[PDB]
Amino acid sequence: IQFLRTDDEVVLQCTATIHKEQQKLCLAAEGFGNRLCFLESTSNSKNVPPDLSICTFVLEQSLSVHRTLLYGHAILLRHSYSGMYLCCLSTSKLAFDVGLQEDTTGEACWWTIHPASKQRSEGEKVRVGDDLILVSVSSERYLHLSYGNSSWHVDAAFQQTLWSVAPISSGSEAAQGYLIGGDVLRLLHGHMDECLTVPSGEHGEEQRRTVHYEGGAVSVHARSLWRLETLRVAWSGSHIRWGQPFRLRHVTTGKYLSLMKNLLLMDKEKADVKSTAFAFRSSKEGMGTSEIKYGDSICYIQHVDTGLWLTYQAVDQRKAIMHHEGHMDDGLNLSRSQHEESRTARVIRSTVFLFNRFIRGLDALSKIDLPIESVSLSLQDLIGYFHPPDEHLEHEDKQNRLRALKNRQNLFQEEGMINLVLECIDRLHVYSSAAHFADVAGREAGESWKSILNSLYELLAALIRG
Ligand SMILES: [Cl-]
Repeated sequence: IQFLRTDDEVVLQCTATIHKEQQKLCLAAEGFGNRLCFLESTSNSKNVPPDLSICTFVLEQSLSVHRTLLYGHAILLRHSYSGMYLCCLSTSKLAFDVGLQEDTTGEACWWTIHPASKQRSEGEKVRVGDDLILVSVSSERYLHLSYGNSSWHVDAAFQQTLWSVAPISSGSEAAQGYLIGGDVLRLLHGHMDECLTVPSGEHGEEQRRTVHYEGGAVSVHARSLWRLETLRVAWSGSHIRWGQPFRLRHVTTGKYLSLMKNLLLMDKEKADVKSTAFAFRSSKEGMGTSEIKYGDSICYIQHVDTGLWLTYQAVDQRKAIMHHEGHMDDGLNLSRSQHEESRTARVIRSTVFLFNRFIRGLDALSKIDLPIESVSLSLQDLIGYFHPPDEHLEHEDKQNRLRALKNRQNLFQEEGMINLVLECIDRLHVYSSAAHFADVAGREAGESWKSILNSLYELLAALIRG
């Protein structure tokens, strides 16, 4: 019998009917270059890793119209992946869109939580696994599941939907300094000043699939970051314990470490459990108990189905391999990502995915998925992400912004983002004018041609300034 408290992380699931069968869908959002919520499916986890990291929300506040949630309370839900708040938007006949926004002033980001049956009443504690009803303070509409364009989406409507709150992590009970599921980290041979990583971004996607240990500067770059993802939905943000199975997702490429018997990163669609499940071991011989400490624990990675140890091949850069014995100095030292670099790494991966789409759509025009709107909003968010701190800020706020900015520029540059922006610009410069682009790509494309180009130049300037 457990209760929800503020600083708890949850996923919000509703039941939908797909292929004539009941399935649980998680509320999700991305937030980078798109604000609208969508639904993420949790099925076939034995063959395809669910993507919990976009579904995960933190119960930031809970107030009467760490504190225990009560029925009738208004709550503020921070999306973990982006840092923005779930809200009832003022766009969409009588439904509003639901999505993320930065600003929590006003009522739009607040939701009152209500019993699904007479089994609960106003002012009682909300239990883990009670079905909730959520109502928008600003619009009086329910957070709602709707069926539209042969597809399920989330809106705010005057029809109810029941949401289950699955507990993920309970921030009030995370031991600080310990490995928790969903964490973004680096895996180091401390004595060697080396970390687990993949080839740099001057290599093509295929080459980027191979895994090795590398010393020097890469230990502060995006491509050494991995997210540890447990096999569970409920309590997927618990303390990680020795021998507990997980997957390791490479943040920069979005791919999953897998055993073929070579090591190779795989698309989520090929990332089955026998081939991708690993565990930490302390030797080679609810939240639950905290057991693996950042910095201090020496960790050995084992492939679960084979029992083989993740190790290195001595140079006769050390390739990463699996072997039944490995090396006496295999032991991995774990280091937790800062929130800044982790977010920048993710932002880079969405940008590269979206801009590659845009480039392919441009190439297909000259020989369609051409996401003009998302590219427009991506670029405005990226320009905001590189905004110089306003001269009116306090000293410490300014210094802090400037340090973050240098880190953001460095991570972007090292992933090749300057060349990517330059390729977008070259593809757009093939057109003589906005009207010429419109003739080929449509009126809406033509009316964003100049604005997209100006934002790409502005972004480029931000990527190299002092
Ligand atoms: Cl990720």
